[PDB]
This record gives sequence, C-alpha cells and structure tokens, in this order.
Amino acid sequence: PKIHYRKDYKPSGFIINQVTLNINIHDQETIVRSVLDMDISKHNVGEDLVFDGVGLKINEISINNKKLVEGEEYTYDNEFLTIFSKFVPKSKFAFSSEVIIHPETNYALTGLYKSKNIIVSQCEATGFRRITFFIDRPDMMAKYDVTVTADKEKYPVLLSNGDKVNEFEIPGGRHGARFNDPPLKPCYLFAVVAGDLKHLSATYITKYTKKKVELYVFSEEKYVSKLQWALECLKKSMAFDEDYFGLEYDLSRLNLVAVSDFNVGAMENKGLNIFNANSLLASKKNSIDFSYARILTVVGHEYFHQYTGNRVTLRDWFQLTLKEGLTVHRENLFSEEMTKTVTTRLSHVDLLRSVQFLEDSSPLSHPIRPESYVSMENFYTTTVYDKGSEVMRMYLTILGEEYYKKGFDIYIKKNDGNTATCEDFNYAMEQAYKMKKADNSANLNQYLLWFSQSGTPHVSFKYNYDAEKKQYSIHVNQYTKPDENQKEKKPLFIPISVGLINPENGKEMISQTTLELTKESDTFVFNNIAVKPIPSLFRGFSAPVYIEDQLTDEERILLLKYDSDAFVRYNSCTNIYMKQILMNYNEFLKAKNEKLESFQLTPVNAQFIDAIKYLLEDPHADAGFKSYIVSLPQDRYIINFVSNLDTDVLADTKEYIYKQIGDKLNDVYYKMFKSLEAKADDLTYFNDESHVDFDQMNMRTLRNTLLSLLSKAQYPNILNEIIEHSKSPYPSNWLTSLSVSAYFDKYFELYDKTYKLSKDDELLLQEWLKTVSRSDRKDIYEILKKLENEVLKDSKNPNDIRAVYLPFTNNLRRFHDISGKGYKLIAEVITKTDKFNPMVATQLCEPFKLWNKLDTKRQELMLNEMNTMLQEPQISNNLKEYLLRLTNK
Ligand SMILES: O=C(CNc1cc(F)cc(F)c1)N[C@@H](C(=O)NO)c1ccc(-c2cc(F)c(F)c(F)c2)cc1
Ligand SMILES: [Mg+2]
Ligand SMILES: [Mg+2]
Ligand SMILES: [Mg+2]
Ligand SMILES: [Mg+2]
Ligand SMILES: [Zn+2]
Repeated sequence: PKIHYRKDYKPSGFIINQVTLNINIHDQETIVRSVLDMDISKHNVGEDLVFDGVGLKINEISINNKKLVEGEEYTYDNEFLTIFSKFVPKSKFAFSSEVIIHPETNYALTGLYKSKNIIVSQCEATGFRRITFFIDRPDMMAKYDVTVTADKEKYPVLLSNGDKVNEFEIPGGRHGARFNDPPLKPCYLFAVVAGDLKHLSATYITKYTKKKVELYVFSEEKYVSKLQWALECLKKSMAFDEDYFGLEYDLSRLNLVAVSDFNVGAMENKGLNIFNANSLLASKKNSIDFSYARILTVVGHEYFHQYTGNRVTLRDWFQLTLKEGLTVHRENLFSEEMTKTVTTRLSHVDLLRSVQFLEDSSPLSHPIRPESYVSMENFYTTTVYDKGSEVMRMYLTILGEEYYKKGFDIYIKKNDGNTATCEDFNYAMEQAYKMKKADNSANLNQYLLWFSQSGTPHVSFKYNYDAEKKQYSIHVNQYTKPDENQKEKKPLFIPISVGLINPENGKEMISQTTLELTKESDTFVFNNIAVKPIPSLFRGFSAPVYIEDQLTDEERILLLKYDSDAFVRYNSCTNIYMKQILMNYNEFLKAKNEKLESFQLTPVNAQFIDAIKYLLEDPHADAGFKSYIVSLPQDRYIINFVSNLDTDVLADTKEYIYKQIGDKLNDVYYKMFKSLEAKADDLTYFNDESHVDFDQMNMRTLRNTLLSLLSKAQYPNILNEIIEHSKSPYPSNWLTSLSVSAYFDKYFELYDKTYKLSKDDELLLQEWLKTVSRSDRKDIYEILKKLENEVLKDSKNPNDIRAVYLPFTNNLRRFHDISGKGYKLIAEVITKTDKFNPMVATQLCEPFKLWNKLDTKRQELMLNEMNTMLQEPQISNNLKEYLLRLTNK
C-alpha cells in the first residue's frame, strides 16, 4: 500500500485548464465523455502522463483526436492510466476519453451513485477518479463545462455546478442540460444530481453588493414538506457570514439537495451542496428535536465552506484541518449566536473530551495535520475536525474578537482564489497578534506545534494566597504524554481564560484575563486581591486540554453555584462526579477482586447533592444546563481516567451514584417534570416550521432526562407519566416514552405503538431504530435480532445500519457482555458492511477504538474479533489499514 508523506508534496508536471464533460445516464450504465484541455507545467521533466481512474471501463482514449492504442502507448490497471511520455505532447494538448460506469450498483457511495431514485455524486476526497480520468488532487484547478443527459420521466431535474446555460430535448424520451462554471475549482468540488426532485426556493439579497442570490432546497417528492427549516438555516448562515465576517456569497444561485444514502453528513460542492437527508430534512411532526440543531449546524457548515474551502482552497490533503477545523469553528460561532443557549458550546466540549480525547490516547492518535496517510477516506477524523476547530478557536481567544476579525480578513483577502496551507493561516493570525501586542517582534511560531504535535496536553495547578500582602499566585504546569508521533513533547502556547471569584459574594475579582502559558510551567501573580479567591480556570474551555484544577469539592460547589462561566460551572460539576466515580469504582473493583463478603462505599457528597437541588429549584436557571448537572460524565470521558477499565464495575459505580442522588432528589425531579410540561410541550407553533425555540427544546431535554432518572428509579406510579408522555405530539417525547418504558412490562406495547407512528417516514423510522437500539433492555440481543429480521433486513443504507447498531454499542453492560457476544455481533456487521461500503464499515469499528483501555479479558475478546476481521480474504483497503493501526500491528 502506498504511503503518502506530507514532506513529499511536489507540483504536477501537468496542467488541466478546461474540463468538458458529457454524462449520459442510461438504465444499466452511465457513459462519461470527457475532454481535458491540458498543458505542460514548468515542473515537467518528461514523465509519463499518469491519470487517476478507478473502476473505469474504457471505450476509447485519445490525444488531439487521435485514438490511443492499449499496451503500446498506454496501460490501464483499474487504478492508474499511464500514457507513455513518448506519446505525450510537449505543448497545449487535448486528452479525451469515453468510459462506462455503473451508478446503480455503486453501493460504496463514492463517485457517481444511485440513492433510491436519485443519481448523485460524492467526490471528496478522491472520488472524481471514479467518474472519469483526472489528475485527482486539489491543486489541479480547472474550468468545468458539464452536460448531463437522462430519461426525462425518471430524471426531470438535472443539476451541476455553475450556471445552467442550455436545456434541450433528445430523441427517445431523453433530455439534457448544460452547466458552465468558469471560475477555477478543484475536482473534489464537482457535483452532479439527476432526479425527480421537488423544491422550495427563496431570494436572498446580499448585505453590501445587493446581489440577488437564488436559494433552492431539493428533496424527493415524498419529503418536500420537510424542507422549510433548511431554507431558513441557509438564510441565517448567509446573514451570519455577512455580519460577523463581512463576507457575501459570490454566485447567483445556491442549491441544497437531500439524498437518502450518504456516507457522512453533507458536502460543500460549489453551488450544489449535497446532504444526508437526516441533516437537511425535518418537520415538527416527524423529527426529534435534535434534527433542528443538526440541520442548522450542517447547513451552516457547508455554507461557511464557500470561503473556507471553496474560495480559499487546499494545496494537498494534509491541509484538511485548514478547511475543516476552520469551518467547524465558523459553524460553532454561528450556532452559538443562533441558539443563544450555553449548552451549544457545552455540547461541543462534551463531544471533544469524550470522543476526540479517546482517539488522541488510542493507537490511532495523530496531530490535526498528520505527516502521512494511506487511505484518504480514513483521514477524516474527529481530531482533524474537532480538535482542529478548538485550535482555530484558540486564535480568537488569544486575539479577542476585534483583532481575530482583522487577522481572519487578512487570511481571506490574501488567499482568496488560491490554495493555502496551515502556515498561511498562522501567518495571518500572527499579523493580528503583532498589532494587538503593539510589538512587531511578537510571533506565533510556537503556535504551529498545535498542528504537528499529537496527544492531549495535561494542565495542572497549584495556588498560594498571602492575606497580608493581598497577593495571589496561580502556578501552572503543562505536560503531554509521549506517543508514537513524538518521543519528546514540546510545551505548547496554551491560552488560559481565567476569572477569580470572591467566595463571600460570588463576584468577579479581576477583569477578563487570558493567561498565555508558553513554558512547561509558569507562575501568574495577582496583586491587590482582597480575599482568597476561588479560581475560575479555562473559561469557555479555552484550550483542548485535560484540566486538573486541584480544587476541593467545596470550592467546586461554590463555582458550580456562583461562577459566571457556564463551562467552568459544568466542569466543576464534572470534576466532582469524576472524583466520586474513581473512588467508588476502586471500592467496587476491590470487592470484586478480593471476593469481599461485605465492604463500604463512599457516599456522594451531601453538599454536592444540595447544590444540584439548589440549581434545579432556581426558576431563573437554564433548563439545558440543569440537564447537564443531573447527568454523569459520558462513559467515553470516564474511560480516559481509568486503566484496565472493567465495564461491569463501572456500570455498578454509575448505578450507585445515580441511586444515591435519586434517593435524595427524586421528589424534586418529579415536581419539575410536572411543572415544566406547560412550557416544554407548548404546541402554539407546532405547525410553523420556521419557528424554532432552542430554550423550549432544552426544557424538553430536561423533562426527558428527569423522566429517564425517575423511570430507572421505579418512582411510584411513574408509568402513568410514561404512558401519557407517549401521547405527546413531539417525537422527542414519544420516543423517550419508548426507551424509559424499558424498565416496565409496557415496553413492547410502546414498541409497537411508536413503530406504527414511525414506519411511514424514512428518517423517523431511523430515529425509532436508534431508540430501540439504545433501550436499556435485558433482552436487547433478541430485540436486535428482531430489528434485523423485521425492519433492517439487507438494507445497504448507511443510516439504517448505523441506526440499528451504533446506539447499542454504547450499552455499557450489554455490549461489553463478558461472553464477547456483542463484540462478535458488531464484527460480523462490520465484515458484512465492508463488502459494499468500506468507509461505513470503518465507522462501525468505533466501539473498538478503546479496546486496549479495558480490563484484560475484554481486551483479549476485542482483539480476537479485530484479528478475525483482519483475516477476511476480501477485506477492504480502508478496513485493513484502520484495524492494522488500531491493533498496533
Ligand atoms: O459530514 C460531515 C460530518 N463530519 C465528519 C467528521 C469526521 F471526523 C469524519 C467524517 F467522516 C465526517 N463532514 C463532511 C464535511 O466536512 N462537509 O463540509 C464530510 C466528511 C467526509 C467526506 C468524505 C470523505 C471521503 F474520503 C469520502 F470517500 C466520502 F464519501 C466523504 C465528505 C464530507
Ligand atoms: Mg467500474
Ligand atoms: Mg442582514
Ligand atoms: Mg430506505
Ligand atoms: Mg501503533
Ligand atoms: Zn466540512
């Protein structure tokens, strides 16, 4: 397998100036004719002309309208088309080809493929070569002139990039459309869509040039009523880029298209963004609440690529985080402003510190700009995206809004229309940094280590207060564990947003302050500090690090109650929980290991429980925040702090802690569940798809979290509430009634009720599948067998497969059954899926990522299944490369 190295980047010996495509869709095949107007670059040294071309059936290839002859003038091996240099012209020439491809049987969903009755392309990263021959790398920019033809009845709507410049009828019930896109673009942003699409549309007038932009959102006819929120989100995205960044859309039209079969969430093809239907379509009657934030973030994300990815492009794939991390950061700024809820930022931190921290301490650990890759499909990772976003956000923390905006505009103005690298962005931020510090000697050279150094830094603290001197000191240390990428880890530039809370009145003691830690350790001293403060550290989660605050639980409770920063309050709660979890875990472990007939458990801190009650009973406190404080930290967060983690002992630990708190607060929980109903389930705007209230959605989250806690606790007659909840019009509510009914004899009655509510909407049925998959059922293995036989069957839809299996893999007690039956089951699903969709098979490997963190018996069970998958003769390149790296082989 070819390893590509970042240091090996070299420009092509060739240039592709113009692409002229004819894509003729027929019943059993698609014919692709392509003329490439090419040239010889200054880097050419007489080499063979090598095109990428994967799975193409050649009808003919030509140079300057002279048919080429196979074996003597070119070789094709189903991966590379090699034209021997003797037959390669030395000046401007035309290469042309006609190939046959087969979208109908393209179940890997890369290149050109059929999703239900829609023909659709997915070309990022290296999928364009599955459509026609190309030098398939993002530094080959070309103009595109694309004609698509098809049966008019099956495919009345034809779309590609650029302006539709012709529409014409063809004998035999066919028709064509020609799309010309003069501005240069890389081939991974090419797209084509053909189908019986229905749409909503609007006109957006840009803020400064007053250009009219036509906005279209498309789906299959059955789901056209689910398009309205997406259109509203697109308008919102457009306005936010104008308002925050001063950036306007440059083209006359923007199309968004939903398809049912998609490997990921969505794709930013220029003027033609293509979406997983679950990330574009929603209605209040047929979607859970999560869909609304999902559509907002995904529509926003693809729109923000128009600058950060499409107008400023990548030189090579090693710069992926420069468009993905930066666009996630732009998307997070947008979402935070649109939702105006503190849980938006908390939810991104929660994902980073569980999923991405796990990845960064796994054998898969890599920096946000890796040094090498084998599979580009495996290159797309939470490290590149989400740690990338936190690295791009730290620039804003360091610079402040005004100078961040100045540096960002320097980046856009200097690189608009050109490729760029991570260094280019750092240079633009450095210029703003010089301006801010009024110091042209200031620099961000150290900041570049965030792109090259893998692993999560640990930041720890000690404090000193001299009452007589009124002098306060914060001593800070940073440390990154050595790994396979660096034997010696260098200190990073770590910005530490800090407040100092007066413990007597809860007030701020200093102005906003960002400590710039640039050494392995430093001491930050504050004078005129009138009383000993409680420090509020890493406000907003200001760096992607393990925070060791070294505070007592009494101090953390005070921050939880009285601090001004939502993250520090939530993190103080998290830290209290974590101390309790580790202590009880060790006590349960010892009792198991020593076969104790009796033992003691350390109870949950009573003042902590009192503080939870105090916040829950505060009517001015935020419902979303409340839902976070009654939930223990995620299992994948906990696992970063325990070696040889016994999942059974952890399940017993969580059970004890939840029972402790519930035994004190269940009556509070129940009272709030009842009092929240009126506002949480208000139907005033149920038939207004444009009216989305994130606060109300957070109140439903709180109710459904409380209902879960009360159901698990078998709170007296709570089943009455569950049954009434099942009649709510909101799917978040009636799907909640299914999963919380798992603890009752009514489960299968609600199983059937919610199935009939769900089965006639493709996306709702998938949410139903997830709810069943996630259900806390002792018979979950028989239930999964039932889903397989009755609902899932042989579906190759990734949404179907992921819905049935991934939630179950988070069932701590049952997926990790000591027999290994859960590992066996998911390995069978991975191997089966790998026959037709390697990239989704690799997604289904996610539960194995922590394999070497578990107890030794479960490590061996997991390792056995991965070795079994690795031994399959037909294993894909994706799956082999991933499991080889994951198993340290
Ligand atoms: O949708 C999402 C959710 N984020 C995400 C985060 C991860 F860490 C991993 C992941 F998979 C997704 N991201 C978008 C995005 O960034 N849109 O702008 C995206 C992601 C991957 C491809 C792609 C790459 C290939 F090599 C392919 F072969 C292929 F079919 C698709 C296309 C678009
Ligand atoms: Mg083929
Ligand atoms: Mg405006
Ligand atoms: Mg289907
Ligand atoms: Mg290794
Ligand atoms: Zn993206």
